Amino acid sequence: RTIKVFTTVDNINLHTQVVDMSMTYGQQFGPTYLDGADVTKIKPHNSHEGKTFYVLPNDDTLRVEAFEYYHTTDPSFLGRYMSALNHTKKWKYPQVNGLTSIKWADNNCYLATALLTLQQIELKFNPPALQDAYYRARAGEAANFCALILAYCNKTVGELGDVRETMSYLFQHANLDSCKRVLNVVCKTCGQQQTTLKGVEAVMYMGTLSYEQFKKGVQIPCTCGKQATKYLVQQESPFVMMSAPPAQYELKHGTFTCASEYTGNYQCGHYKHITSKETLYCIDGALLTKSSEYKGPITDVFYKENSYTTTI
Amino acid sequence: RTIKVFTTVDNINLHTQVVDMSMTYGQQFGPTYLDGADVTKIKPHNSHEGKTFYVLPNDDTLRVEAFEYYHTTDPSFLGRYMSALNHTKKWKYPQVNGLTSIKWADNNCYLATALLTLQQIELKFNPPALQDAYYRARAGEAANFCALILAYCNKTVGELGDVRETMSYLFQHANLDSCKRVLNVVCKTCGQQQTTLKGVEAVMYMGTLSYEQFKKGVQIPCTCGKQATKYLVQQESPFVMMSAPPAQYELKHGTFTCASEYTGNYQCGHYKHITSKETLYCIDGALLTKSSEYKGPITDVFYKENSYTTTIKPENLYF
Ligand SMILES: [Cl-]
Ligand SMILES: [Zn+2]
Repeated sequence: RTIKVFTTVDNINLHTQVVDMSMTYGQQFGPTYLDGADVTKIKPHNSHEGKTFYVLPNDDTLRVEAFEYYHTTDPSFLGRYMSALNHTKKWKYPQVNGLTSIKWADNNCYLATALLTLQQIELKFNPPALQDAYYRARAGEAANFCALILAYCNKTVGELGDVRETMSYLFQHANLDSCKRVLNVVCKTCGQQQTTLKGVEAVMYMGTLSYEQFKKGVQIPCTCGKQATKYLVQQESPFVMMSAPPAQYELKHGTFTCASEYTGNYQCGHYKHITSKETLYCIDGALLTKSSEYKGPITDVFYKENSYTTTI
Repeated sequence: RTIKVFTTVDNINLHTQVVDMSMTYGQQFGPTYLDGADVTKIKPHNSHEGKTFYVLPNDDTLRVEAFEYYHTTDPSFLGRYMSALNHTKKWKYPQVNGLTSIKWADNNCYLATALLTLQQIELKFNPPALQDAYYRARAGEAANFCALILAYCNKTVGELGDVRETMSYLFQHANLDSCKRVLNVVCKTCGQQQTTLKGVEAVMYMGTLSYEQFKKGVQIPCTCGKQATKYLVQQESPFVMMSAPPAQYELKHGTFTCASEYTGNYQCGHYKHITSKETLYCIDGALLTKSSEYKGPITDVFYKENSYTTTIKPENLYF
């Protein structure tokens, strides 16, 4: 009438639990999962002896273990993660030019170019759940990592994601504390004004795709009301993310790390990934295409960096 | 000869230009608009001097200004926004019971009840374009606000629209991040199954018009012969939107804030706005009608809210 099972929220700290065989797992634990499979509606079987089941945090011990692994206090995070994992566990994660991509399914193209981008930039995540899942994503088992991204971004499978918003969500769970960016906006109604940015804001800019033009100076509307020019004074980061509203942009080999292109119907479009190696490669899910240059509606371009100091 | 004019993409940053009267505006600016009207193939007049013209974001600086004002990156937005403005500026926006409505034109009835609804629920738009246009609409100048709605929804003037679909796009451009909804699904085999929604999904529901029935519990499908009950556990929002397919529904004074009624089918129909004050007012364009109760094919009901926590104990759910 009883079996011994183990319940967990992080698959690290296991918890011995006795369950009645006449009552389902849902009546005893609430929502319960056995390796991504929903077993809430199922009564415990003989073959479930000693197996490990995923459950939701419903006491002090499970909530603190879920907080130390996922770095979140959201009580619904694990459920939204299990809901996405039920789909991401079915996706194909082929190795494309040494990078782990995703075959297209349920508008996951923004997740693919984000996953392909993360494998080319230096970035260390703070939540242990994100670190462990990314390491496995490198090996072609990205089901846990994609379900975590969807949970952290609070997006469901099938929704159109934004690469810039997605990376921004991931950067806020990454160790970018030591990153620093120094900017200076020149004009005439103000003259000069220098600001310093730290963390996530130091590695992202919206308005220009060219990292070189960001150093030469871009024109922005300043509240002063003049022909204001913003230029990069100092950059201390392992990478930079340049983003802009989509227009026709020319990518050349060796001048960047990787980029993202957005095409199709704008409300519900499609993302592609362009990476720079010995030449330019376009990764569209599992499809690989190589060319010397690339012309298209680019939205995000990533560049490598260590320490920049302007000479102007 | 030459005249001086201003170009812009947001009507905030005005870029001075000198145009020759021998060539069209298109040859000098690209696609150009004057208060919504396409003047691309029109040559400048002497009376055009000093006027402000809309152009398409054809450089990086213009695309930055459009994104900071409209909060969109769709390159087709400004053109579609101007195409609608050339129609919405000719609409009449009457004031009905202290609320700005719209006179019937181009099937704008769905825009009218949405506009009247936005004047009664606590909502804060993120794009500065929507904030500015809303405040002008509250006064009586809703041409820009209506044109922005059509552009943000990818609907053209004349097309019959959906209020529930329209509010979704507008809520998507509003700060609903501190809005939370906790639900509970109770199946005899599944036990309890709680879920938490945030943002737009925390203030919209499709299945029932009654906020009380949502709290009492509604029947949702589990299998072809087995159903389960879903009820609201926790709601943190200034309002909620209860939507359901059109059905005869008794609206009573004091139980709701405002509601939308729809007569017709998928292909063609008409919207009316019901609002609760000291009594029920049916606003149909410029028409005003007063009645104690109201029965009709209601499709959307809006309720005020601040913080709600259920008093249901799940073991007693079916009592
Ligand atoms: Cl109408
Ligand atoms: Zn109508």
